[PDB]
Amino acid sequence: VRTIRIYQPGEYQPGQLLELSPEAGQHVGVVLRMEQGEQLTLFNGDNKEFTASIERVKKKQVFVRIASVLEVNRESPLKIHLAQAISKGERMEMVMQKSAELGVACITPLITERCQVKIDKEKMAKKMHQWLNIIIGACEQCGRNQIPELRQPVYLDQFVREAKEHLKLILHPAFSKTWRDYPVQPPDVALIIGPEGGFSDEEIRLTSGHGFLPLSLGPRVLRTETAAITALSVLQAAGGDL
Amino acid sequence: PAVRTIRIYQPGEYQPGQLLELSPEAGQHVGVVLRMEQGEQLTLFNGDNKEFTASIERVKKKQVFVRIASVLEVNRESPLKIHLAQAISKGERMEMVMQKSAELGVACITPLITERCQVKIDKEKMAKKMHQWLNIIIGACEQCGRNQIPELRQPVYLDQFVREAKEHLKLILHPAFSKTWRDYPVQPPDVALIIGPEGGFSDEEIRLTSGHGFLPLSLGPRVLRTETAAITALSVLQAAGGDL
Repeated sequence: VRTIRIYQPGEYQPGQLLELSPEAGQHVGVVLRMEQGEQLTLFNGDNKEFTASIERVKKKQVFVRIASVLEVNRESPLKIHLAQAISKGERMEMVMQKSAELGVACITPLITERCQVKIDKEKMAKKMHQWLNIIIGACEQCGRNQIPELRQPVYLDQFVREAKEHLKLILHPAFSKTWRDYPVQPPDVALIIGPEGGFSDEEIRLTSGHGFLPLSLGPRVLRTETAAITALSVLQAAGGDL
Repeated sequence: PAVRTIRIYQPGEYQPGQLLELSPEAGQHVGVVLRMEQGEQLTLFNGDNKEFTASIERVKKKQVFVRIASVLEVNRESPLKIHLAQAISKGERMEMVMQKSAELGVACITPLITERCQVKIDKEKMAKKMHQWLNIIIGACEQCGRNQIPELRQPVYLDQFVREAKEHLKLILHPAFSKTWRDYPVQPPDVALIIGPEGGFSDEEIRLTSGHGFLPLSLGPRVLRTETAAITALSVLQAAGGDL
């Protein structure tokens, strides 16, 4: 039967009593209605799985005893840094969930010329929190024991100037280049996915001038969220662990 | 800056200069949902890889009359014909699979009933789901540029599906003795792909699938949601043997 996986950051060790975070204790004690003696698999984000037993439960307050730890790595050797354009109507929540399932290593929300997002500092902080919770849930579900880094949103110019990945790709139709044209292999790859409206000529000159090379994915127009799934699948199959 | 032309599926054969009253469903979509006005352009397509450049000549309530200006043969189908058999699931996961598999160029889709599916659908509810799923596929072809509609097959149980499958390559997403895409001849003409429910397949089902030549495929060490698995598998298969 399926074990219960719970993300719980910290430096706890076998033998210790641990009080779960309010988020973990809400999940375990309130949502799942778990009781004394039941087993959990905690992971702290460092590719470790901790087997733990529930010692005491009071609503969201859950204390557990750490029994043992095992190194368990389900990360791809190809570390993909996805820069995903934020635009109104495009399903960023799906990208966050599925990119985590597909092993993405780092996610940067991206603001480009043709994105339609209206900037609000308070709205963005709430979205960033919701997206991080979605990523965490996806890691609980899919078995990843490291959480992808979710970086603060940046504009395209900052992203391309600062990218240090060894291969740098952008979903774009120029020259009809495919996976056959690239050596996709570890250590890493940066991937820019733009909004439905694409990139301006000036943005294309900027990305090309910083070493981003275009990647097409077939003759059919993919929704922004489908493009993320498809691009990560293709990259992981080509040079990662699919 | 350029706006992409709205695409609308209308069956039939048409000639330049003809006036077409859109079907009531398409007239509702164009006149009411999209609020399009006289003079605006549309690209109709007929499911047989023809695109009809048209303009709105008259909008009378929800009746939309369009003038066909020109016809162009345009095919955006993959040379690898994938037949996806997707196990039925709770919630609205199937609606997502219908939309995205169409975008990924799937040739044929069969809703699959297997032993470990979480759900049961009565016959009248299944008829409604099949109508809704066809409309999602048509909408996805309008969005993605396919001018041919994937075949949506009637739901069947796993034993019927494996008995009838005649595709040259037959794959099932299952971990036991799995191999990756690199170990299979993913190439035209066609491939049958079984995606089961989250709970997997019984030993007897695997005896049935393997006895009919379905070979086990893996897609990495992380457990994918069923809807993610469908779209990941289609992407990998289209890249390996199709037009990605």
